[PDB]
Formats: sequence, structure tokens, C-alpha cells
Amino acid sequence: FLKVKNWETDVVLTDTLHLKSTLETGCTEHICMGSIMLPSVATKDQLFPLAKEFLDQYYSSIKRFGSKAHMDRLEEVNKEIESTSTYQLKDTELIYGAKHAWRNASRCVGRIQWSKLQVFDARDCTTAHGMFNYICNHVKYATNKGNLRSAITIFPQRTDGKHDFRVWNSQLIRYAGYKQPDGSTLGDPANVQFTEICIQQGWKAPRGRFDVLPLLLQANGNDPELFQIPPELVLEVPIRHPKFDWFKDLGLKWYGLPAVSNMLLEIGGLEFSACPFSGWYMGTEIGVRDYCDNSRYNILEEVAKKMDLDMRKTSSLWKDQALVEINIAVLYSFQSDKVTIVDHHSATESFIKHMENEYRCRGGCPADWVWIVPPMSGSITPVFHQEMLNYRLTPSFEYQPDPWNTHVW
Ligand code: HEM
Ligand SMILES: N=C(Nc1ccc(CCNCc2cccc(NC(=N)c3ccoc3)c2)cc1)c1ccoc1
Ligand SMILES: C[C@H](O)[C@H](O)[C@H]1CNc2nc(N)[nH]c(=O)c2N1
Ligand SMILES: OC[C@@H](O)[C@H](O)[C@@H](O)CO
Ligand SMILES: [Zn+2]
Repeated sequence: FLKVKNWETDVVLTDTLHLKSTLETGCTEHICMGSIMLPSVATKDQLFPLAKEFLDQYYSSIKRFGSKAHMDRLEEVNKEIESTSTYQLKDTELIYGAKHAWRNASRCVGRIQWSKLQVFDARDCTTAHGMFNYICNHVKYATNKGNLRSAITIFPQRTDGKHDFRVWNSQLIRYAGYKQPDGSTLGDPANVQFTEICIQQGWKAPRGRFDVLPLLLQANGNDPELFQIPPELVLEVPIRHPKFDWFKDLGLKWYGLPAVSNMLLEIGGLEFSACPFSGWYMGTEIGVRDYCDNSRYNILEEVAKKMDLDMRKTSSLWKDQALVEINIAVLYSFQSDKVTIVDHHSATESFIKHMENEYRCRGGCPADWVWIVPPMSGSITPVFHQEMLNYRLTPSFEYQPDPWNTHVW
């Protein structure tokens, strides 16, 4: 029965949800691994407790725990796991599982929206083209002409493991990254390997900074296939500043729709290796990390230059000064174009309120401070002063290796 405190408001919450936790954290009694980035085929013995646990909280959530349809469903799944050494979720159990995987995502600050999630059952898909068709429909729906809506598209579950549905892209919409003969990098340096994996598979690269990558779609373990998202479905914001007319000359833009496609969804012991999910951006992922990480677009050099800043000393804070202007520009551009976006002040305040609800109606809220606190202006947002317990609940989104490190080609 643990206690978390907010040191800006003295609000105290009591966490009992963590008792339901199950998986490992990495930490021990004598070492904390809270800042480690990455934290690290089935059998049927393993599968039933995972189905039981899941199906018990599912009927419990609709106020029908332990009774008739519950006992039937437990027996039903028990029998199918005997017969098949796997089983299939109902439409309603898939929707509950997906929403709760997001609800348990301790690194996600946007979880006040967890129940407002559109689930697309793509479990009847069989080919890369079908995957292409489902993904285009996801993009179109979730983008909603800028009025973004959250959605997940769920492809068939892992069975043996040699037949695995995978989206090889990191995000459905990501900009390309090309190295140059002179060592430097054009575009997004994060994606340079994947960009070349597509060029390998015959992609024809326009070789600019902001080239929307093609999709590489792997279906039932077969080789992955290239598909170009129709450009009309890829909504993009050109980045301008509401003071600096020279900011347009920077020629920056970003896509409106963040849609993660390399994660693994775990529902009731079942594994969905292809499950692209989308919401909207917090401003700082673009303005701070994408634009200003040294390993990414790294534009602080070229913005402070145009801001006429003393760049010879670190202590002039020219970096910080240009970081803020870059983020005023992302927000202003997105809002002027009516493309849903949230600022780190609005999102972290909403997450405090979300935490309030989760301790009220659930007994806790797993939360990773290292990831929840925004990468700029940490302590002027309310989550900096919020103590948070981190623990792993299920259903969950897990990391998974990149398919080209593992696919017997
Ligand atoms: C609705 C608007 C949403 C906002 C504003 C939001 C915001 C964020 C941000 C800023 C991060 C940190 C990302 C990073 O620094 O790499 C994050 C992480 C995450 N989000 Fe949310 N998100 C939203 C929707 C969703 C949805 C719809 C899902 C799943 C259905 C989701 C699942 C996750 C997961 C699993 C992580 C952790 C990823 C990792 O550990 O690498 N989020 N979110
Ligand atoms: N793997 C490396 N780093 C690395 C880098 C990043 C990550 C995780 C990044 N998740 C992207 C992500 C995940 C979840 C949400 C968002 N955003 C959203 N708003 C959003 C997207 C969908 O709904 C809301 C964005 C994990 C590892 C690496 C290896 C070598 O060098 C670097
Ligand atoms: C080393 C550290 O764990 C790593 O840099 C983390 C820090 N916090 C983060 N927080 C978010 N939201 N996203 C990130 O990628 C990271 N990176
Ligand atoms: O939206 C996520 C952003 O693309 C970055 O945070 C990357 O994780 C690497 O900088
Ligand atoms: Zn720890």
C-alpha cells in the first residue's frame, strides 16, 4: 500500500494497483535501473493463466465477474487452448485488451484518452497488400482532415513465430534518412538503415530532407513488400513562426500523424507483432527531440544563427533560447492549420488529472517519470513535482526486435 506525493501541491495518492502487477522492472532492492532505455514461441501451460487473468478482469470491468457467461468463456478458452494450443479473442475482448494496453503504458503521458480509441480488427488479413489496405484506411480515419482521432489496427497474432505479421517501418509515416559521400546525413539520421533497407528492396528515393518513406509490410512471415502511401493521405504541416518571418525560409515541415508500428501488443498471453497505433503529437517530440537531438535533425545551429545569438559560449544559453522558439513554431503551425496537437504544459497537466482518476477509480497509475517529464522546461510542468510508481501491468505494449535482425529471409 504505497504512497506517491506531489511536491508542488502536497496532494497524496495511495497506490494499491501495483499489487496486481506481474512482470519484472529490472530494478532490485539494491539497484535502480529506472533510466535504462530498453528493459530486458510459447507453450499452452503458460497460456491459460494469462487468458484466465485477462478474462477475469474483462468480465469484471463490465460488471459480470465470475458468473455464467464468465464461466462459459473461461471453459470455452480453456478448451480451445487444449485443442489448438492458442485461442481467439472476441471483438469486445480485443477492444478491451487494446485500450488497456494503452492504459497500462507507463511511458505515455497522453493516457487521459485511453478509452477513446478506435480499434480496427485486421485479424482476417493474409497478404502485404491487405496490410497496405488496412494501413491506408487507418491513416485516413485517424487523420480525419487534421482533427486527429486515436486508432489501432491489429493484425493476426503470432502463432508458430515463423509466420509473423510485421510492419518493418518504425512509424507508418516517417521521413527518410540518407548518408552522403562526405559523411554528413540528409533527412532524418534516425532512419538511415531502414531507408537503405527500402532502397535495397528497390525503392526509388527522391533524396530530400522530408521524403515520406514507403511502407515495408511483412505478412504471414513472407518477405516484406514495398507500398507508397497515397500522398493525399499524408497530412503535413509546414513550420512557420508567429514572429520570425525568416522561420519559413528554414523550410521545415512535419507530418501530422504519429503512428507507431514496430511495437508488440500483448492481450491475454497472445502476441500481436503488427499493431500500428496512432494518436497526436505533443509539441516537444517534434520541436525538441526530432528537430534538436544531435543524432536527429539538429537544427539549433541553424536557428540561433538566424536569431543572431552569441554562440561562442555555452553559458549564453543560445541553445535554450532557440529551443523555445522552435517549439513556439511547431505549436503555432499545427494549430493554425487545424491539426490536433498538444503542448507539454497542457499534456502534463492533463496527465496529473489522469493520475487522479486512475487512483480514484482504479487504485493507481503506472508511470515512468524518466519518460513522462517533457524534454524541455521539466520543472515548470506539474509532472516534474509528481512522484510516480512504475510497474508493469498487462495487457501491454512491448518492445520487439527489428524484423530484419531476425527474419529468416
Ligand atoms: C492520444 C494522444 C497521445 C499522446 C499526446 C501521446 C503522447 C506520448 C508521448 C510524448 C510519448 C513519449 C514518446 C517518446 O518520447 O518516444 C508516448 C509514449 C507512448 N505512447 Fe502515447 N500518446 C498518445 C497516444 C497513444 C496511443 C493511442 C497509444 C497506444 C494505443 C500510445 C501508447 C504509447 C506507448 C506504448 C508509449 C511508450 C513507447 C515507448 O516506450 O517507446 N500512446 N506517448
Ligand atoms: N532504438 C533506438 N532508440 C530508440 C528511440 C526511440 C524509441 C521509442 C520511440 N517511440 C516512438 C513513439 C512511441 C509512442 C508514441 C510516440 N509519439 C506519439 N505522440 C504517438 C504515437 C502514436 O500515438 C501517440 C512516439 C526506442 C528506441 C536506437 C538504436 C540506436 O540508436 C538509437
Ligand atoms: C537514458 C534515458 O533513459 C533515455 O535518454 C530516455 C530519457 N527519457 C525519455 N523520455 C521520453 N519521453 N522519450 C525518450 O526517448 C527518452 N529517452
Ligand atoms: O516522437 C518521438 C521522436 O521521434 C523522438 O523522441 C525519437 O524517439 C528520437 O529522438
Ligand atoms: Zn528503480
